[PDB]
Amino acid sequence: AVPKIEMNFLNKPIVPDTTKVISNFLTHYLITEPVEHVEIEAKLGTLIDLETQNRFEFPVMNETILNPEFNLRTRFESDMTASEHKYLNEFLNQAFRDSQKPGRLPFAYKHTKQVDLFYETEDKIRVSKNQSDNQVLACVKKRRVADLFLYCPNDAFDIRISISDELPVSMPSGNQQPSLTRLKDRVGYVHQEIKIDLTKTTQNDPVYDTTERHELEVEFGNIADLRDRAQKAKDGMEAPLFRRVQLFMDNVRILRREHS
Amino acid sequence: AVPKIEMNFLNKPIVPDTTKVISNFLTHYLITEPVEHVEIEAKLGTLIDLETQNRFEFPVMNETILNPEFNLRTRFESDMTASEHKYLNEFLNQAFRDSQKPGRLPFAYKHTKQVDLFYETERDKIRVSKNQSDNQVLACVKKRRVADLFLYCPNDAFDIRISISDELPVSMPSGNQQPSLTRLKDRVGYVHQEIKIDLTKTTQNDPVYDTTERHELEVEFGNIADLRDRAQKAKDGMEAPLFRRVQLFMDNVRILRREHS
Repeated sequence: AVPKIEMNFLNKPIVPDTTKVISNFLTHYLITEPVEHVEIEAKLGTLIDLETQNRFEFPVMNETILNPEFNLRTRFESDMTASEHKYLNEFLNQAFRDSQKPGRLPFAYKHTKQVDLFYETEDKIRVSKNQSDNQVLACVKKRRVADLFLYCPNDAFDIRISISDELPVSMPSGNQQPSLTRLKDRVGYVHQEIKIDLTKTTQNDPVYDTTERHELEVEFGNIADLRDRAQKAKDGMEAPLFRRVQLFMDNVRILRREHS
Repeated sequence: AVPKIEMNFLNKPIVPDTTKVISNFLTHYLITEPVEHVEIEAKLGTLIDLETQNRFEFPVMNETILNPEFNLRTRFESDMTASEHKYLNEFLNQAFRDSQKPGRLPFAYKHTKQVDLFYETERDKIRVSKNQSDNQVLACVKKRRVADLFLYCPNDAFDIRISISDELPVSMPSGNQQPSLTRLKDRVGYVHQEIKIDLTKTTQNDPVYDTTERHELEVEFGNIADLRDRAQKAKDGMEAPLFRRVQLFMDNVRILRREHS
């Protein structure tokens, strides 16, 4: 009853620093100082050095989590070229098809075309409706809680891990006009309750030409369960939280590395 | 054949950046421009910023491999404290005893007590290694540093240096020539899955200053030929067997590095 290979001389699952740090990060805003309507999402983009106004440069060789004291010195563009976006789009569709094979855990697909309306308050209230029948999908007030920035010198994309609060508020008055209106094309892939959204947003302006920004983000689709796992981590047993984070971050790594 | 969970949405093994960088680093000195008589060793220690003259500090929150440009403005100290060495020694002994349990892959144990004599050449030194007991010559080599990878570890008490060396075997020095330096070297070696972990005490002397014995812990590849073969496959496309080996290597390095009182 002896194995062929052991993963280490302890024959134990070892967790890298990256996973532990992100795990403690989430646990702080899941259990320690709880966010009532939390939204955890990692976005692909470029990290910008505020001094050079170009992509952040650091003498490192691997995926690196910066200290929060560097957040004040950098900026994060959540944008992406149409070419990069399409390349990721095709890759994901291929992965989607392969997951339909026998023995695989299937991908879920959901394509939405919706309108975002922003209303002033008495910060803004965001209202989401379908472009087709104008039925209200959601009406929230989003608050930025905390951010974790990952510099990725080996890839074409850096990553921002954001924690937010989507406070559900009532529909604004029927006579108030939206401050801003933007169309959004959202291609959502779901695998193991982990969400992968390809978002395409057209922005109109009274002066500038219309621009269309491209985004990709990975999101936890089961907050209640992630909360439960993070609870145990706070208690003592932190294995299921580590695995969930590791799975989350590994999906992120795959997408990030996917560039022409 | 529906499983409960998958490692990722690709259902394929995903290798982190660190393993990939280190693998490429090894491949460059095993296949691309092969160092002859190569010795791959990773030492726990302390990365020193030459400017601050203290331990390197970085606004990062995880294991970080430095660019090469830093190697000329930082230095490394492989010497740790005796209490740290003892703490690691006891930890390895328990891991040793646990690996003998049924179902596990056994540790191997090897404790050597040797003497290192250093002679001059015309520029490095020639190292002659002999046992203390029978005073029999074990090795006679000219060692040359070739390349270094530095891993800053802000969460642990130890940093990591991965060095590549040319350990050229040479002729024994002239019998009537005396050693320039003489030091005793106690070594406790553990071997698991052909990965060598060596605890080392080295007592030394000095004409002027009172000196002490230093303490070191290093991790080394057992079968250097197998590491070459895997690296050859990786260069030819199939990188998986090299990755698993480097992963296993670094994981063992991780465990020891995180072991501190």
